[PDB]
Amino acid sequence: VKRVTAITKVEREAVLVCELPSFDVTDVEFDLFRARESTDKPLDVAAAIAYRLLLGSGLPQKFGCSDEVLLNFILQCRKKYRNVPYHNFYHVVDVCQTIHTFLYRGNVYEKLTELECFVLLITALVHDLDHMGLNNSFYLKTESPLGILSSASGNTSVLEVHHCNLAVEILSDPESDVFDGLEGAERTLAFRSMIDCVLATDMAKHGSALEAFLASAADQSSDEAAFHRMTMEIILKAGDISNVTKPFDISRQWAMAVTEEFYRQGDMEKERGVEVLPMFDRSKNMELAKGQIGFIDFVAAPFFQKIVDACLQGMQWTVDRIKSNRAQWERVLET
Ligand SMILES: COc1ccc(C2=NN(C(C)C)C(=O)[C@@H]3CC=CC[C@H]23)cc1-c1ccc(C(=O)N2CC[C@@H](O)C2)cc1
Ligand SMILES: [Mg+2]
Ligand SMILES: [Zn+2]
Repeated sequence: VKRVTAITKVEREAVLVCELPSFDVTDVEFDLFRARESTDKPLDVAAAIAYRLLLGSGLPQKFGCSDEVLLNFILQCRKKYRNVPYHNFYHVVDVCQTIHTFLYRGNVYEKLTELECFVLLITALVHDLDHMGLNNSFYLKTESPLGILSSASGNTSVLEVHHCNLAVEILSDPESDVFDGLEGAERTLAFRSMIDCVLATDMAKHGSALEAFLASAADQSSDEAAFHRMTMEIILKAGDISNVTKPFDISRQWAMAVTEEFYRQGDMEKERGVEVLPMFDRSKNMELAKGQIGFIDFVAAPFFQKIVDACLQGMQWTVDRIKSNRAQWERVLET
């Protein structure tokens, strides 16, 4: 909860010169991999996508966040992502872009206030800060120093509490405080809801978040504040597991990257003497198809179909695309 090094004029100018013609950052078919390949500075192009998405929405303007404070914030986030195969700055820009499509192509903006929409798009960019490509189980199973601190401290969401700490750190500088235009009660809601949503991305809480959302949607008018809170949690979670809702070739590129992080975690566990689950073990697997089908069947397809049928009807395309992708992997297996 303290200062960071100031963003410079030159760093800002390097983002502002990126052009992006022939991309539409609001479209469900937008391809971040093609955007990255189109230029020799893919980190500047990724920052420009986030900047143009947020400014194009009208939300920072509504809530007192200047163009310069928004760009500073995006660049402070970028500096705190690591060179890891999947949980990097590209993943969080992808989640931000995807949530924009759920809100404005899927019409989920009808269920939320404008302030809640602004907090969601901002939260997407902080939600994995300083991720080291290792999950909560790694830290606890191996007695790594952060696992010892979680054990002594109480909380088992090692990663997600860390991400929240760093978000608070970035927002402590007035030059990058995107919530500085909010007054009293609203500023408090913004921080509380950002923290709640990030803490809800721990997949150990996947089942309990889903059930609380479906219960709150069953009678919305009985408790409106609860329904709003849970809708924000469920949309960030949906963005976070959205790789299987994309055009097949895009979906496959994401799957390759996360698979490599799984294997590297297994390698590090084996080296520290722990007996690894076979999903994380290079020596126990071959092609991607069977694992993507398993992820779809046991996690993503029931999640998306349940939230769509419960009240998010405008997001039907996600279920259709998941089914299409699953059929493509199944054809790979059958041949
Ligand atoms: C698109 O693929 C994925 C997306 C998110 C995840 C995640 N799983 N999970 C749990 C469900 C295990 C997370 O906690 C991650 C962190 C936050 C949200 C979701 C993340 C896993 C896969 C996943 C990774 C690898 C395979 C796979 O095919 N493998 C992995 C190794 C071998 O079994 C082949 C399948 C699914
Ligand atoms: Mg995460
Ligand atoms: Zn994530």
